[PDB]
Amino acid sequence: SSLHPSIPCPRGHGAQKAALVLLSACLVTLWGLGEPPEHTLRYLVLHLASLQLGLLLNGVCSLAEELRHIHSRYRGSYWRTVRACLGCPLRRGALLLLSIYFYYSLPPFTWMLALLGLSQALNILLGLKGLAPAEISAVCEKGNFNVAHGLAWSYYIGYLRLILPELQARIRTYNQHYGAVSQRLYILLPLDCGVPDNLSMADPNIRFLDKLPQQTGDRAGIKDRVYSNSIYELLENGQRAGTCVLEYATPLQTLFAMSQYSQAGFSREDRLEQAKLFCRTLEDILADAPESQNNCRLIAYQEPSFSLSQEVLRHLRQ
Amino acid sequence: SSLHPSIPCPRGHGAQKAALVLLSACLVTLWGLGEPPEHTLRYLVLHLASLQLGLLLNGVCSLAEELRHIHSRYRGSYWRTVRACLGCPLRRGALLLLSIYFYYSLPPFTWMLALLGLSQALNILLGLKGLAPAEISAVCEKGNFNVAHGLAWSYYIGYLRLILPELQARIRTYNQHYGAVSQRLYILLPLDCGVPDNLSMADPNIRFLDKLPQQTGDRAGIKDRVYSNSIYELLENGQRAGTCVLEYATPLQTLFAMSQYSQAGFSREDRLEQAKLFCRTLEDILADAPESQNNCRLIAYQEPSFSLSQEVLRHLRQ
Amino acid sequence: SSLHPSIPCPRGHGAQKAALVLLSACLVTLWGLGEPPEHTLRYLVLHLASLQLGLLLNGVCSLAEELRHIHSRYRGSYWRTVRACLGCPLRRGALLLLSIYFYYSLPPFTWMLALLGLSQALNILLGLKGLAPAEISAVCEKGNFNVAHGLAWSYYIGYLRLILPELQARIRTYNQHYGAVSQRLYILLPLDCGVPDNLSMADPNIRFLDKLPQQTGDRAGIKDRVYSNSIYELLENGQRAGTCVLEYATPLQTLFAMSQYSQAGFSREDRLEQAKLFCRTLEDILADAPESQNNCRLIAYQEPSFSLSQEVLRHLRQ
Amino acid sequence: SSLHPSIPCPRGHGAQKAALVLLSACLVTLWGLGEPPEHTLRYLVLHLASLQLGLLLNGVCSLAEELRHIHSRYRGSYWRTVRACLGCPLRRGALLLLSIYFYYSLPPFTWMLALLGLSQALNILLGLKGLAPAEISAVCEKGNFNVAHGLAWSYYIGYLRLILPELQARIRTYNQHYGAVSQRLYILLPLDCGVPDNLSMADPNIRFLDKLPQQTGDRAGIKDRVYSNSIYELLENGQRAGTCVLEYATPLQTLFAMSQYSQAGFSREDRLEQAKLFCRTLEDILADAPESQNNCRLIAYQEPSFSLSQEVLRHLRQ
Ligand SMILES: CCCCCCCC/C=C\CCCCCCCC(=O)OC[C@H](COP(=O)(O)O[C@@H]1[C@H](O)[C@H](OP(=O)(O)O)[C@@H](O)[C@H](OP(=O)(O)O)[C@H]1O)OC(=O)CCCCCCC/C=C\CCCCCCCC
Ligand SMILES: CCCCCCCC/C=C\CCCCCCCC(=O)OC[C@H](COP(=O)(O)O[C@@H]1[C@H](O)[C@H](OP(=O)(O)O)[C@@H](O)[C@H](OP(=O)(O)O)[C@H]1O)OC(=O)CCCCCCC/C=C\CCCCCCCC
Ligand SMILES: Nc1nc(=O)c2ncn([C@@H]3O[C@@H]4COP(=O)(O)O[C@H]5[C@@H](O)[C@H](n6cnc7c(N)ncnc76)O[C@@H]5COP(=O)(O)O[C@@H]3[C@@H]4O)c2[nH]1
Ligand SMILES: Nc1nc(=O)c2ncn([C@@H]3O[C@@H]4COP(=O)(O)O[C@H]5[C@@H](O)[C@H](n6cnc7c(N)ncnc76)O[C@@H]5COP(=O)(O)O[C@@H]3[C@@H]4O)c2[nH]1
Ligand SMILES: CC(C)CCC[C@@H](C)[C@H]1CC[C@H]2[C@@H]3CC=C4C[C@@H](OC(=O)CCC(=O)O)CC[C@]4(C)[C@H]3CC[C@]12C
Ligand SMILES: CC(C)CCC[C@@H](C)[C@H]1CC[C@H]2[C@@H]3CC=C4C[C@@H](OC(=O)CCC(=O)O)CC[C@]4(C)[C@H]3CC[C@]12C
Ligand SMILES: COc1cc(C(=O)O)ccc1NCc1ccc(C2(C(C)(C)C)OCC(C)(C)CO2)cc1
Ligand SMILES: COc1cc(C(=O)O)ccc1NCc1ccc(C2(C(C)(C)C)OCC(C)(C)CO2)cc1
Repeated sequence: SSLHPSIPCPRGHGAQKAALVLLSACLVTLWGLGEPPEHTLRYLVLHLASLQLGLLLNGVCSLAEELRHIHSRYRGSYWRTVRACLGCPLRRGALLLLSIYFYYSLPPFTWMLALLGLSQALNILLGLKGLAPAEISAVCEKGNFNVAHGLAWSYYIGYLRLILPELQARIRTYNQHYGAVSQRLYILLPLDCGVPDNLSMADPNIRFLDKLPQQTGDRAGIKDRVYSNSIYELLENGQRAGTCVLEYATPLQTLFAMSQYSQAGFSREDRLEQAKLFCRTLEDILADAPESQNNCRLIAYQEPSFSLSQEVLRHLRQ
Repeated sequence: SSLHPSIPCPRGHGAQKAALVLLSACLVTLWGLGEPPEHTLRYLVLHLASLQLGLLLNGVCSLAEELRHIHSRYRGSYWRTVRACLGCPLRRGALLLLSIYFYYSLPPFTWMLALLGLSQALNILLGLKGLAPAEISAVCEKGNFNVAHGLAWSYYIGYLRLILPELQARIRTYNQHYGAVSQRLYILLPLDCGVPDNLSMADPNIRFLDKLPQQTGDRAGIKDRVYSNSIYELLENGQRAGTCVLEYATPLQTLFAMSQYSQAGFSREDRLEQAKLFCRTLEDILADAPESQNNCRLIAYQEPSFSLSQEVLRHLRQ
Repeated sequence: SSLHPSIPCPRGHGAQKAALVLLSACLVTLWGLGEPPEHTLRYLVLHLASLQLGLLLNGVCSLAEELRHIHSRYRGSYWRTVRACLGCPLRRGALLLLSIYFYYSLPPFTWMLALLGLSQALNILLGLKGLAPAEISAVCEKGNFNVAHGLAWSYYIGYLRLILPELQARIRTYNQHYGAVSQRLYILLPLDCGVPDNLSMADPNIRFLDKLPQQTGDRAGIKDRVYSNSIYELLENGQRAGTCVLEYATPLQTLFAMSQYSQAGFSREDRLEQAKLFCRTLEDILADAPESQNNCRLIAYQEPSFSLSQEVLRHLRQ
Repeated sequence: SSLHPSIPCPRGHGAQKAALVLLSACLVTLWGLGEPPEHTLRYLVLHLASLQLGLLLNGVCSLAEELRHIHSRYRGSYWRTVRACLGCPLRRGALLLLSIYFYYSLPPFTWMLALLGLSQALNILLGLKGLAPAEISAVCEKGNFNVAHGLAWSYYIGYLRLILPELQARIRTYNQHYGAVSQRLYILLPLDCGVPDNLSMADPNIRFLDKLPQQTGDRAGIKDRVYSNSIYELLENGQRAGTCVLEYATPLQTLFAMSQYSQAGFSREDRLEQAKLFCRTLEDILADAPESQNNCRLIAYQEPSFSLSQEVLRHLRQ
C-alpha cells in the first residue's frame, strides 16, 4: 500500500492464530485441572449440539420472513429459501441428527430444546443478534459488500478502461499542434472526499491551460457520449514547473454527497473507510489491468500545511 | 414495489413474530413439563452467560488481528479497536461481571471457561462462524453494505441531479429548433444487465432520431464536461408512434462487467440481486427527490418475444 | 383546528381519567381478594420507597456526567447540578428519609438497596431508560421542545410582526397607481413541505403580475433589509378569478431541507409532525396577536386530484 | 468547543461509567452479605418484571389518550398508536410473557398486579412521572428536540447556504467599484441575545461604511427576494483599523423575543441555553459545510468594559 499509510491492509489470519493459542492454553488448563478427557469430550459435543440447535431455531425464525420473498428473491423455490436460511440442508440435518443422538444417549431433551428456543427467541426479540463492527467489516470485505468496490469498478469499467488506452494518442495530437504535457493521466484521491469542481480553488498554483481532443463514443443508448480531460499547469516559485492531465476521482464526490443525504444511511466515518477502500480497490484493479500500461498515476493524500501542487509536482519529477 | 414484481421488498418483522411464537411455545412446554421455574431461570441465565463468554473469547481473537490495523482503521486508539471487536466495552464488561458472579456462585468456572474457549477456537479455526446467505443479505441491506446502493447514489448525484433540473429547457429548445418529444427522461433498467450500446441493435423499431443540445459543466477538475442525451423514434408497425429521450442506466453495465472479471468477486446471481436492489434504491431516491418533478421515468423489465419498443410506448401513452 | 383535520389537537387528560379508572378497578380487586388494607398500605409504601431509591441512584449516575458541565451548563454550582439531576433536593431527601424509616421499621435494607442499584445500573447500561415515543412527544409539546415552535415564532416575530401592520398601506398605494388585489396576505402551508420556488410550477393557474412596494428596515446590523411580496393572479376557466398576495411559508422549506441532511437527525415522519405543529402554533400565535388584524389568512392543505389555485380561490370568495 | 468556553460540550458516557461502578459495588455488597445468589437472581428478575408491568399499565393509560389522535398523529392505525405507547409490541409482549411465567411460578400474581396498577395510577394522577431537567435536556439533545436546532438549520439553509457561495464575487465587485474589506462574513453571536438593530448603537467605534451589491433570487413564491449585507468600519482609537462584512445572527433576536412573549412558554434560562446550543449547532454545521470555504467566521461572546470592536478586530487581524 504505497498510496497512503492510512489505507488499511486486508485482514490476515491473526484471528486464527489467536484461536490456536487459545485452544492450546485451554487444553493445557484442562490437563492441569485433571478432569478426564472423556467428560471434556462429552460436554464439548453437547455444547456443539446446543449451538446447532440454536442455529436451526434462528434459521426457522428467519425462514418465517424469507418465505415472503420466495418469488422475488428465491425464484419461487422453498429449497433455495431453506438453503439461504440455514446453509446446506444436508449438512445441517446430519449435524442435527448427530446432536440428537449424542444428547439423548450421552449422560431430558425436550426441556433443553425448549430452553434453547426461549434463549434464541429472546436474542431475536431483544435485538441481540447484532454483529460487531469488526465482524461486519470483515464479512463485507470478504464478500466485497461495499459501496467503494462498486464505485471503483464503475470508475475503471466506465471511464478508465475507455480513456487510458486512447490517452497517449490524444496527448500526442495535442503536442504536435502545440505544450509539453506528460504522457499520463493524474488522478487525485482525497481521503477527505472534498473534491472541489475547480482545482484553482484547492490550490491557486493549478492553472487550466486548455482541453485535450474530446473522445466520443456510443454508451448505453447515448450517441456520441463525450469524454474530456483538462490540461493543468503546476507552478513552483511563480513559474511553470509542470504540465499534466489532472483530475479528481469523481466517485469520491458521490461518497461525500452520500454522507450529506439522510436517505443514504451513510456516515462520515463510513465515508472515510469507503474512500480508503475505493483507493485500495482502484490500485488493485490497475495493477492487473492491461489497459493501465503506465498511462495513469494515483495520488492519494490526507489534508492535514501542504500544497496539492507540491504533491503533483513531487509525483511528476520523481 | 411498482417498477417490477421481481424487485424484493424490504425485510420486515417476520423473524421477530416467529421468535415470539417460539418463545410462547417454549414457555408452554416448560409449563407442561412440570419443571421448577427457578431451575429454568438458572439454566437460561447460565446459557446466556456462556454466550457472553464466547463473545468475549471471539472478541479477543478478532482483536489479535485488528490491533494490526490500529493506525489505519482506528486512528491509533486501542479503545476504538476494543469497541469494534467487543461492542460497547462498558455493557460487555457488566455482562461479564454478572455472568461470572452467577456461574461461579449458582448451583467449576475455570473448566467451563476452558471448554468454551476450546469450542470458540474450534469454530474460528474451522471457519464455522460463517453467516448464512439470508443473514448476510439482511445485514447488508440494513447497513446498506451493497454495491448497488453506491451505484444508485452515484447515478442520481452525478447524472440525474444535474440533468433533470435543466432538462425541460433543452427539450423546449430542441422542439423550437426542430419532433414532438415527450417531456421526460425515460431510463431503461434491464434486470439481466444486458445493456447494448445501441438501442437499434436491441430492437429495430427503436431508431435514433437526433440529439439534444449538450449540457456542459465543470466537474471535479474537468473543465466543460459535457452530458448528452439522444432522442429516439418508436416505430410501431413501421410508423412513428412516439418520441422520447431514451437511455439505459449505465451502472448496470458495470454490474455485468463485474460479473465477468474474476478479481471483482462478483457472481451472476449476486449481479441480478444487486440490479434489483439498484432499481429499488433508485426508485426510493427519486420518490423523495425534489429534482424529479415528473422529469423522469424508470422502466424495469425482465426478458422471459419480448419487445422493448412496446414497453416504452406503453409507459409513454400512459 | 379549522386549518386541516390532519392537525392533531393538544393532548388532554385522557391519561388521568384512565388512571382513575384503573385505580378504582384495583381498589375493587383488592377489596374482592379480601386482603387487609394494612398489608396493602405497607407494601404500596415499600414499592414507592423502592421507586424513590431507584430515582436517587439514577440521579447519582446522571450527576456523574452532569458535573462535567457544571460551569458550561450550571454556572459552576453543584447545587444546581443536583437540582437538575434529582429534582428539588429537599423533597427528595424527605422522601428518602421516609422511605428508609418505613422500610427498616415495617416488616434487610442494604440488600434491597444493592438489588435496586443493580437493577438501575442494568437499565442504564442496557439502554432501558428510553422513553416511549408518545411520552417524548407529550413532554416536548408540554415544554415546547420542538423545532416547529421556534420556526413559527421566528416566522411571526421576524416577518409577519413586521409585515402585516404595513400591508394594507402597500396594497393601497399599489391600487391607487393601478389592479384589484385583496387586502390580505395569503400563506400556503403544505403539510408535505414541498414549497416550490415558483408557484406556476405548482399550478400554472398562478400567474405573477407584479411586485408590491418593497418595505425597508434595519435588522440586526443589516442596513435597509428588504421585504418584498409578490402579487399573483388566480385563473378559473381560463379567465381571471382573483388577485392576491400569495406566498409559501418559508420555514417549511427548511423542514424539508432538514429531512434531507443527515447531520440534522431529522426524519420525514418528524417532518410531517413538525409541519403540522408549526401550522397549529402559527394559528395560535395569530389569534392572540394584535398585528394580525385580519390582515393574513393561512391555507393548509395535504396534497392527495385538487388544484392549489382552487384552494386559494375558495379561501378568497368565501 | 472553540466559539466560547461557556458553550456546553455534548454529553458523553459518564452516566454509563457510574452505572458500571454502581453495579460492581452492588455485586461486591451481595457477595459480602452472604446471601444465596439464586435468591438475588429471583428477586432481580421479579423487580424487572414489576417494571415491565408498570410500563404496560402506563402504556395503557397513555393509549387511552393517544387513541383520540389516531387519525391525526398515527394515520388511523391502532398498531402505530400501540407501538408509540408501548414501544415494539413484540418485545414488550415477550417481556410480559416472561414476567408472568416467572412471577406466577417462582417462590399472588393478581394482588401484585393490582398493587402495581394502583402505584402507576397514583403516579400518573399526581404528576410524579415528570423527568428531571437533566434527563429532559439529554433526551432533547439526543433527539434534537430543541428550537435552537431548527433555528440554526434555518439560518444555514435559508441565508448562509445561498449567501456564502456568492459572497466573494460581490466583495470583489465592491472593491473594484469602491475600502479593503476583509473577504469573509463575520457573524456576531451574542449569547445574551441582546441584538440591537444598529451596531453603532452597541459600540460607537463600529460605524456603518457602505453596503454590498444586493443579491436577488426567487424564494418560495416570492420573486426577486433580496439579501443585503453591510460593510462597517472598525475605529481603533478613532482611526479605521479594519473593515469587514459584519452582522448579528437574526435567530437570536427571536430567542430574545420568545422569552418576552408569554404564549411562547420560553424562559430566560432556556433562552440562554438555546442560544449556546444554537452557536454549537451552527459551528458543527459550518465545520462540515462545503459552502464555508473560509467564507465566514463565528464570533461568540458574553458580556461580563467589554468592547465588541476589539473582539471583531482580534478575529480579523488573526
Ligand atoms: C394473563 C395474560 C394475558 C396475556 C395478554 C395477551 C394479549 C396482550 C396484547 C396484544 C394482542 C395483540 C392483538 C393482535 C391483533 C392483530 C391482528 C391482525 O389483523 O394483524 C395480523 C397481520 C396481518 O396484517 P397485514 O395483512 O396488513 O400484513 C402486513 C404485514 O404483516 C407487514 O409485514 P411486516 O410488519 O413488515 O413484518 C407488511 O409490512 C404490511 O404491509 P405494509 O408495510 O404496506 O403496511 C402488511 O402486509 O399480520 C399477520 O397476519 C401475522 C400475525 C400472526 C402471528 C402472530 C405473531 C406472534 C405474536 C403472538 C403469538 C404468540 C402469543 C403471545 C402474545 C404476547 C402478548 C402478551
Ligand atoms: C476473573 C474476572 C476478571 C475480570 C476482568 C477485568 C478486566 C477486563 C477488561 C478491560 C479493563 C479495561 C482497562 C481500562 C484502561 C483505560 C485507562 C484510561 O486511561 O482511561 C481513563 C479515561 C481517561 O481518558 P481521557 O483523559 O482521554 O478522558 C476522555 C473522556 O473519558 C471522554 O468522555 P466520554 O467518553 O464522552 O464519557 C471524552 O470524550 C474524551 O475526549 P474526546 O471525546 O475528545 O476524545 C476524553 O476526555 O477515563 C477515565 O479516567 C474514567 C474511567 C475511571 C472509572 C472507570 C469506569 C467504570 C469501569 C470499571 C470499574 C468497575 C470494575 C469492573 C470492570 C469490568 C470488566 C470485566
Ligand atoms: N447516460 C449517461 N450519460 C452521461 O453523460 C453520464 N455521465 C455520468 N454518468 C453516469 O452517472 C454516474 C455518475 O458518474 P460519476 O462521475 O459520479 O462516476 C463516473 C466518473 O467518475 C467516471 N466518468 C464516467 N464518464 C466520465 C466522463 N465523461 N468524464 C469524466 N469522468 C467520467 O466514471 C464513473 C462511471 O461513469 P458511468 O459508469 O459510465 O455512468 C455514470 C455514473 O454511473 C452518465 N450517464
Ligand atoms: N442577516 C440576514 N439577512 C437576510 O437578508 C436574511 N434572509 C433570511 N435570513 C435569515 O435566515 C433564516 C432563514 O429565513 P427563512 O426564510 O428560512 O425564515 C424566515 C422567513 O420565513 C421569514 N422571512 C424573513 N424575512 C423574509 C423576507 N425578506 N422575505 C420573505 N420572508 C421572510 O421569516 C423567517 C425568519 O427570518 P429571520 O428570523 O429575520 O432570519 C432569517 C432566518 O433566520 C436573513 N438574515
Ligand atoms: C473495557 C471495559 C470492560 C471497561 C472500560 C471502563 C473504562 C476504563 C472506560 C469507559 C470509558 C472509556 C473512555 C471513553 C472514551 C475515551 C476517548 C478516547 O479518545 C482518545 O483520546 C483517542 C481516540 C482516537 O484516537 O480516535 C480514548 C479512550 C477513552 C479515554 C476511554 C478510556 C477507557 C474508559 C475510561
Ligand atoms: C401486541 C403484541 C403483544 C403482539 C402483536 C403480534 C402481532 C399480532 C403483530 C406483530 C406484527 C404486526 C403487524 C406489523 C405491521 C402491520 C402493518 C400496518 O400497516 C397498515 O396496514 C396500516 C399502517 C398505517 O395506516 O400507517 C398494519 C398493522 C400490521 C398488519 C401489524 C398487525 C399486528 C401484528 C401482526
Ligand atoms: C440490550 O441488552 C443486552 C445486550 C446484550 C449484548 O450487548 O450482547 C446482551 C443481552 C442484553 N439484554 C438481555 C439480558 C441481559 C442480562 C441478562 C442477565 C440477568 C441480568 C438476567 C440477571 O442474565 C445473565 C447474564 C449473566 C447473561 C447477564 O445478566 C439476561 C438477558
Ligand atoms: C433489549 O433487551 C431488553 C429490552 C427491554 C425493553 O425494551 O423493555 C428490557 C430489558 C432488556 N434486556 C434485559 C433483560 C433482563 C431480564 C430479562 C428476563 C429473563 C430473560 C431473565 C429470563 O427477566 C426479566 C423479565 C422476566 C421481565 C424478562 O425476561 C429480559 C431482559
